[PDB]
Amino acid sequence: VVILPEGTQRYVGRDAQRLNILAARIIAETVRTTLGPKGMDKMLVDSLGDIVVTNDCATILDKIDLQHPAAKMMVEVAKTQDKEAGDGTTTAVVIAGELLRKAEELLDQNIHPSIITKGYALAAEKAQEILDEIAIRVDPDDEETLLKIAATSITGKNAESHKELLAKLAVEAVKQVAEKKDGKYVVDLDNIKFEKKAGEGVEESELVRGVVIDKEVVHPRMPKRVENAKIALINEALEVKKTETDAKINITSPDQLMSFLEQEEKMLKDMVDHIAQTGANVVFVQKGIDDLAQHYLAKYGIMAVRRVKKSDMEKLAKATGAKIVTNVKDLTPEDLGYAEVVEERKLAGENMIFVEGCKNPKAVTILIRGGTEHVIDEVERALEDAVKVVKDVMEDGAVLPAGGAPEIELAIRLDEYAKQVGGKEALAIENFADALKIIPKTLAENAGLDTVEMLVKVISEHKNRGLGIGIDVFEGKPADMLEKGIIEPLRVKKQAIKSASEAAIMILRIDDVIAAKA
Amino acid sequence: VVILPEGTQRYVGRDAQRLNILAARIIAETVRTTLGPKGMDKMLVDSLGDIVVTNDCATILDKIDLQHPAAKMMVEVAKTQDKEAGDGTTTAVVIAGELLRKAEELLDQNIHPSIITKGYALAAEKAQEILDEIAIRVDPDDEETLLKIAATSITGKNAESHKELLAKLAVEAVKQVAEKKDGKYVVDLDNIKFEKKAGEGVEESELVRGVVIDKEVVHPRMPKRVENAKIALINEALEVKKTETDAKINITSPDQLMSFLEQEEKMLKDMVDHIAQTGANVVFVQKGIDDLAQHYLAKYGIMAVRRVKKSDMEKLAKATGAKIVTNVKDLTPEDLGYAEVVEERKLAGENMIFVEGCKNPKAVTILIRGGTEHVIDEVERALEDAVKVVKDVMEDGAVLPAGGAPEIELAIRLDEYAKQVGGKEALAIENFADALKIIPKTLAENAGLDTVEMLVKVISEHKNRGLGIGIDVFEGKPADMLEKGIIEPLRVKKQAIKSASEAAIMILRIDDVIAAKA
Amino acid sequence: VVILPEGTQRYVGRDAQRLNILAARIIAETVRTTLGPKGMDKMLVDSLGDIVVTNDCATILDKIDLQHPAAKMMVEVAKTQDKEAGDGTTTAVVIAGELLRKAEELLDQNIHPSIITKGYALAAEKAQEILDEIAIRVDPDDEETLLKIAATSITGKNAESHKELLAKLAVEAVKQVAEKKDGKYVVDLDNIKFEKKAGEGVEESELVRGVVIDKEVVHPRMPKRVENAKIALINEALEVKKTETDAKINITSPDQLMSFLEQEEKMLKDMVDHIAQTGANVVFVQKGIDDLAQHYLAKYGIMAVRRVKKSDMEKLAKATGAKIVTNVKDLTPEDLGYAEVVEERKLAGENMIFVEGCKNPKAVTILIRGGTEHVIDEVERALEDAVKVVKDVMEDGAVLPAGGAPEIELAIRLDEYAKQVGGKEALAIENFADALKIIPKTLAENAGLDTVEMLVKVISEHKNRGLGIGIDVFEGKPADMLEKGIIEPLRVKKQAIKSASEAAIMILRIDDVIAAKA
Ligand SMILES: Nc1ncnc2c1ncn2[C@@H]1O[C@H](COP(=O)(O)OP(=O)(O)NP(=O)(O)O)[C@@H](O)[C@H]1O
Ligand SMILES: Nc1ncnc2c1ncn2[C@@H]1O[C@H](COP(=O)(O)OP(=O)(O)NP(=O)(O)O)[C@@H](O)[C@H]1O
Ligand SMILES: Nc1ncnc2c1ncn2[C@@H]1O[C@H](COP(=O)(O)OP(=O)(O)NP(=O)(O)O)[C@@H](O)[C@H]1O
Ligand SMILES: [Mg+2]
Ligand SMILES: [Mg+2]
Ligand SMILES: [Mg+2]
Repeated sequence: VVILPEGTQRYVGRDAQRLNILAARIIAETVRTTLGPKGMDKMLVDSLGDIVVTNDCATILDKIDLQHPAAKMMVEVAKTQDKEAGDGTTTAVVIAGELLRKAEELLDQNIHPSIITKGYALAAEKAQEILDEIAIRVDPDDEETLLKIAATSITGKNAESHKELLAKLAVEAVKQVAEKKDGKYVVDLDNIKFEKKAGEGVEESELVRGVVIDKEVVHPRMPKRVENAKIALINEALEVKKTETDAKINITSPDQLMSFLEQEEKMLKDMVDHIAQTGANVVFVQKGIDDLAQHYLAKYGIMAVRRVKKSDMEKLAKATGAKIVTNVKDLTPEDLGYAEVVEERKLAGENMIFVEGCKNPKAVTILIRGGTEHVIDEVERALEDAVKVVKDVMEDGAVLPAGGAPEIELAIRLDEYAKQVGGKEALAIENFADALKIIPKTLAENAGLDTVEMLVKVISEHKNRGLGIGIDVFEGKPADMLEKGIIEPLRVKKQAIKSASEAAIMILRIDDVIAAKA
Repeated sequence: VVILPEGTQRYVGRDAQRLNILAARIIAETVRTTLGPKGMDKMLVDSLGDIVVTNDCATILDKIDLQHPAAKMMVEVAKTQDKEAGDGTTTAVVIAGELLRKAEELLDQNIHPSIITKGYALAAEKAQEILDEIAIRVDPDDEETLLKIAATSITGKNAESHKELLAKLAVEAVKQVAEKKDGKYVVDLDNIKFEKKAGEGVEESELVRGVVIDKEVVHPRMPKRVENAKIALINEALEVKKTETDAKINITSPDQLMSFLEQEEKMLKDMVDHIAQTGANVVFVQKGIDDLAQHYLAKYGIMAVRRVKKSDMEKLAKATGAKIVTNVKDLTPEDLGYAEVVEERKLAGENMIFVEGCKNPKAVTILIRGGTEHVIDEVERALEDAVKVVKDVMEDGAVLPAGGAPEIELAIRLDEYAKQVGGKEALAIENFADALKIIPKTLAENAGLDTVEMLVKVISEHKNRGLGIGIDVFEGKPADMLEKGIIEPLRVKKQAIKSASEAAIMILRIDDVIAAKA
Repeated sequence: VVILPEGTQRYVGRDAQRLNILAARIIAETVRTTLGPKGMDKMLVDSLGDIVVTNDCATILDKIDLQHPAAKMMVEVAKTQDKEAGDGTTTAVVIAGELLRKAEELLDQNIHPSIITKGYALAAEKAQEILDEIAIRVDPDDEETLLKIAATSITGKNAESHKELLAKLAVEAVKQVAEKKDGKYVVDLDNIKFEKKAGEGVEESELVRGVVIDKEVVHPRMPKRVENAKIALINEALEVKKTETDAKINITSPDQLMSFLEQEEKMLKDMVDHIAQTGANVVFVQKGIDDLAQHYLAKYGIMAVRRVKKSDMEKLAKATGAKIVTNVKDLTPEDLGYAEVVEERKLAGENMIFVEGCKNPKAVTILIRGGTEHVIDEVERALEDAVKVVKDVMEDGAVLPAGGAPEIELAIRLDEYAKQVGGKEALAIENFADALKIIPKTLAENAGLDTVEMLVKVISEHKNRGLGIGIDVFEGKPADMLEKGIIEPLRVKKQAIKSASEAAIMILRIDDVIAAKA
């Protein structure tokens, strides 16, 4: 009896489970090869022919056009991990897939999914308690640890050769814009701008304690450089203003043609004279600037830029100290900001404006250079992560060893926790624990090392030497990650397990898939 | 389990590396035949049937409709190299492709791409140190070296027959518009205009110390030639102005029909009278010029040109010393510029205006002639490179011998550097050094010389006589490029190695290619 | 000008070389994964849905539907290798592919193909002289070495589990049918029959010193088992004979209807009576046997089999000592053969005839058993190889160590030979030598070992300890293959290099490929 439209696909019971799990596993296997120091990159070409080259799991899954529903669900794991902690997007997806693979073994044994799910929930919740406890507490602004955090992040990506420079830029940027409420830091990454310009190489990238704007000085006669600049920030256009209410001039005599023309000329001139009277010698206008206004600005020796993006206006205010004024007439000297140097320079033959040497900038700019556009897009992505993990640590004065040390610590301990729980739930908890080993395993795998042996050695050494013991993919053997300065934010592991877990549990609870005809 | 949409193609591991490297190598092989004094040209015809004949690598790769993603990535190397240094766009692409070719040998040897990549990064960085060290520091404005620089880039092109003249024009143009701030020059290429008219031959090309504009004198009665011109630059249109605010005339008596008409006439006449009264005998207006105004301008014996391009207005300001005035009302004698001669002349039966004999022009024009439009376009491309390299040396102040000399030096030193690094990384540094040899090799190949023997002889002589030893494709033997005066800017090699190596490394880290169905 | 038909595709020079070499390398790369103890198998499915699962390179290349000509040429290397020596089909293909790869490096260096080809031919001729010299002369029938040769051949294939048994069977079979003319053995493999029957396991396979035939006793009343059998072999049908010349009985009286009828009965009965009178109790007839004849054979207590295959008749003759007679009338007791037992037995419910316990059989049978038809076929393939290499050693009393030891010995000596030759030819010889290393290389690769390291260690150990040092893919380290008993026939290496060198040189000579539209 026709219930569903023709074309509808339906999978139930083990079929639905097998399909969903295999799809999540394949997605995970697909990105696991990007994991770690020896992890490699992917080239993604969309339907329009646009090209993306990354190592970033979140970027990869967001780009490829996935069909299977379960595979789509995995994308959400990478996305949420990316928004919360920056790093660990590959880790969260890979663990989620392994979690599902280990669970099907129990499903094949006929253990009820509610049992597997209960076990996984207990293990995930226990894992958070363990992470909070083993986490190494540190000074939120300790520069050395911060640098280590950032450097660890910038490894296994094609800009690692400059990890020292890049890490240094990321840490300075975050600490500079970090807001200390009382004893805890808060960081708004919207205050750190990334400006990219192909040319030169990655080595030439730098941190500008101010703002770099992709704009030109509006008029040729205006100064191209201003030493101790007094910056004015106007968001209203420097043009003849018109009332909000409809209005029209009704002319009844010839002399009015000139009187109204002259009145508009005076209004334009007054605005500029007013700006000049504050002492400002540099002005950023968010809207346009009438030619007449430009001429007067130039006549006054004032450097002006029009059509400045709102977000840039805000960064300019935070960097220079100037206050954005809506109406030119409200502009006062107390509204002016400061910059050691404001100058129009060319990068790759393209004029740009630098606002540098600001006092205590609340907004900052990292100028990225590189031999090619693709290379520069990938450096920005590497910096986006570096900056997030540094932020993680400044807001959570906690870190963990890297190199799979944490997941090993969790596997050992969770396996012990399973024993105190007992029964079928214990089975699930042991599998959850075993699942966490894909990290060390894949780290070794991507490095071409014998995975079975590396595991035996690392777990054994870890049991003997403690928390910091992880895998050194370069030397191909266990090592103390803490001593090696190979660390990551506590938040990366915490969010990774939360997203991986709740998603695995959700997929494991599905025993019916009903898909309409596309 | 259908994960990716049908029609999606994917290549992984060795297959990915193999396909990406082959595509890049083929692009390099395609352009390497244009390299050097004996390099040949390409004829590119697009979908619409437009024809481009050139020796320029950037242009060639820009025009070709490339399909493969890796090939597309090779276009960026050429583009960045072009924006930053002008010359060496072919060199950068050829090195990139060879770098990849040498790397695949290590990949086939099973050496991890992470190691090859690190080795390549070490070599690239070391290469920059070496280049900075062997670079020959020169006088930023030394005419003789600047001339050798220009003449060197011009060789191997369609206009080489006239390299002497063309090198002279390029050098003179840059020197003239060059700005000294503090022992260091800065050059804005936008101040050098290229105007081209088919007719005569390339030999008739010249440098105009002012501006050449493709415009006519607006009114038949105006002077076609003005001696010691007093030039006025106005951007507002010479016409009845209207308020920004909506306005309309409400006529209530017949006398107003004439009074309002006479007021608009008076307004036009006043604008012209005001211009005349400043003493200006030549006026360039960015916008339009009303017929009545043209008439009064003609009555005053004032030559006028309308709808002048903004960039041209700016070049006129810089060359004549005139100040662009927005409103006629603000024009004054102090805004007027000077030109020994302003005249309308016909080139190949087409009217143009020459503003020549300017005092100390800050903007200049190279008038290009040629027996064909295609010839002239290519001569322009040759001049663009020449002006850029001349700029490189004035801004920087370092040159290098040419003829493959810098790359031989590099190969020789990187080989030793390899030895001090040792290990699998040294193997990669060695291959990187070997790759740099495609330059001398292709310089010889394009010349029809025996590549294997030329390389042996050049490398040997270079080890004996030093840095200046490179290949002489005319004499067909090693030679001191420095003695011959065959030099190139330091910036060319530095950028070429940076873009070539970062692109190669990036391509090398790809082990997964996923392309959607177009 | 249209010279070639539309649809025709052509590649010249570098392009032809690149395409041909790439196609041959890919093919080699496809089969190298089957090489050695850790090599795996392929499942081949044709268009008809027929399945072939094997490890045998010759079979793989034969069953796959190759398109590229260069790839098809590689098939011949495997086929010729297989026909002449049995084992080493993968080795030959893999070397040819590697040779072409190393050659392209020289082509890219602009070394003329005739020179590369010259060096390769010299290296290959030298290799044969080296193999003849280092070859270990052994006793043609030394069961000990023969057993090692067979066992070494069988490993690396499913059914290696039973290598001890299978090697034993292969050796006993060859030793038995071998004909010694004078210290020199000659073996005709057609004297060793392979009979396959699914059921039981590979372990139940056995050697029958006689013949097994897929046939039944023609008459139910005949004996199903005969102790000391006196075997008669007749190829003429036991039916009423007709003249070659057309003939027809012209009946003119009623009594002739019975007389001619009774005459044919008598002719038939006489044939049988004659067979019985010789003493024969077992009879194999190549053609048919009329029911009346069957009836009388049964009455006589004689077991008979009709429609016996010609090839089986020859095997029964050589095995039992019987002589095949054309006409029954020519049969004499001296023509009868002997078998300790001749019996019809059911295998997997199917009737078969066993002729076992023959005196000194010159034809023998290896009965293959296994739990699946596919297992059975792959076992037969393993036995075909095992039997061929045993044959190689008995005809050529010479062996070599395995584990890549031979190619390592050649690579070392050929590298020195190169220095003696010098010039560009030395470049090709050195490359030929280096190419031989893929054997040791992929042997290790398929084992998951670190290629670069294994090579360094084996070449080093080989230089210190000598000829027998190869790679022990099990212990994962260099070892003396001679001490380990891991050896191969001299003929394998000899033919491998001959076929691989001549093919490589042929492909390398191609600089123009012209293919018509199908
Ligand atoms: N020097 C190192 N040695 C060993 N392991 C390291 C090192 N640096 C980082 N790691 C580990 O490598 C993993 C990070 O790899 P990575 O490829 O960046 O993926 P991810 O962080 O999981 N996701 P994402 O960065 O968001 O794409 C973590 O498990 C780290 O602890
Ligand atoms: N007289 C000369 N003798 C020998 N080599 C020369 C000479 N003049 C130039 N070269 C070399 O030729 C190369 C420049 O060739 P060219 O065809 O202009 O390509 P490119 O500079 O690499 N790229 P592009 O200029 O951007 O099109 C450089 O490697 C020079 O060192
Ligand atoms: N125990 C062993 N240890 C190491 N190498 C071995 C061992 N046994 C055999 N070999 C080597 O493995 C190779 C044979 O592998 P195999 O997969 O049978 O391919 P092949 O003989 O080249 N061709 P085919 O005709 O398909 O069998 C030879 O180079 C042997 O010397
Ligand atoms: Mg990361
Ligand atoms: Mg050039
Ligand atoms: Mg074999």
